[PDB]
Amino acid sequence: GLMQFTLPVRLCKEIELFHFDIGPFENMWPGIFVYMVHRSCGTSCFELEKLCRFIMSVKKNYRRVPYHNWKHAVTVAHCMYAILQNNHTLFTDLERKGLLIACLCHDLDHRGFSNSYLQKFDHPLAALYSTSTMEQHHFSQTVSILQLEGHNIFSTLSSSEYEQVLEIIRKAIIATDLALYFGNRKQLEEMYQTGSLNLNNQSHRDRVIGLMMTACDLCSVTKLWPVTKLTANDIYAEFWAEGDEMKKLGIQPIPMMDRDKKDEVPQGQLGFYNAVAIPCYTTLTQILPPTEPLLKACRDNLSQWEKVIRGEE
Ligand SMILES: CN(C)C(=O)c1ccncc1NC(=O)c1nc(C2CC2)ccc1Nc1cncnc1
Ligand SMILES: [Cl-]
Ligand SMILES: [Mg+2]
Ligand SMILES: [Zn+2]
Repeated sequence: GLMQFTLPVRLCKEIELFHFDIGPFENMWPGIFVYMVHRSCGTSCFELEKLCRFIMSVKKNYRRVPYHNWKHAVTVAHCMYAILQNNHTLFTDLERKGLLIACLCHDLDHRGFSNSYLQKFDHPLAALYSTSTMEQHHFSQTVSILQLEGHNIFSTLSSSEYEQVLEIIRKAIIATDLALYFGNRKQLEEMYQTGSLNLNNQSHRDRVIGLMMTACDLCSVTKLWPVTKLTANDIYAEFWAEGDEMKKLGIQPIPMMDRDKKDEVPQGQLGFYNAVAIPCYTTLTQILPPTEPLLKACRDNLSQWEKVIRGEE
């Protein structure tokens, strides 16, 4: 009950910032996440004995892949924690509890392959779920872990607060299907420029929470350049692996994934930053002004990639 988590000074300070890196020590990530829940939500809203057991069962079910791993989960959780603590009044007791859990579980059991590769390989999960394949798998794995004995961190919610919270987590996890992000932002832009955006419209929150999730999931691009550049390797190791696996099915992969077309990365980083990231954080700032630091940092990194092209690094 009275068992606060504290962090080393530098961590206690830097964690509150959007561009925080959770560091190379696996064994502190669970404390960091508990710390975030206790500050973001209250010291009460999860039984520690149950949270810690959930966290470790969650960690246990992330695989040792270069990018879509346990560190990515906690990175994305952290970025969501930065948004919640800078938009304190806007979000319900439950929205805070479910979103942080949503972020931690958003990529459960990821194998390091796109929805595309599941379809062209004809993986069972592509048969069981026609769209948002991995994302429906991830939400599925979340419910499995919640139904293990001694793992129901939501135990004390009512029947209806429970279905309210499992439904926040489900749409939140689905929204990390970047194929849905594009429509979701277009509609949110159209509703902010026309002035129809209304955070009391449930279907409107849904979309906003949807985009926060895109923003949190993409937040490796909102870090300091040395973090961003070193993450870019990890995401490209999965990309080139999947390219290798496309070639094995006798399909030439998009160039993003062809490890012969390594020369073309910086241009593809530009393309990504212009098509996805700058828009996401632009629209997210419009809707949630205090999240501007994410846009600012995103822009800085786009600039850093323009210098790579221009042979200045
Ligand atoms: C949709 N579209 C155009 C592209 O997907 C894209 C295209 C050309 N090149 C790269 C692309 N995507 C990425 O680079 C990227 N993608 C994801 C999510 C799986 C989609 C997350 C992060 C990314 N970058 C990054 C860099 N550094 C740190 N973290 C992440
Ligand atoms: Cl606070
Ligand atoms: Mg994912
Ligand atoms: Zn992710």
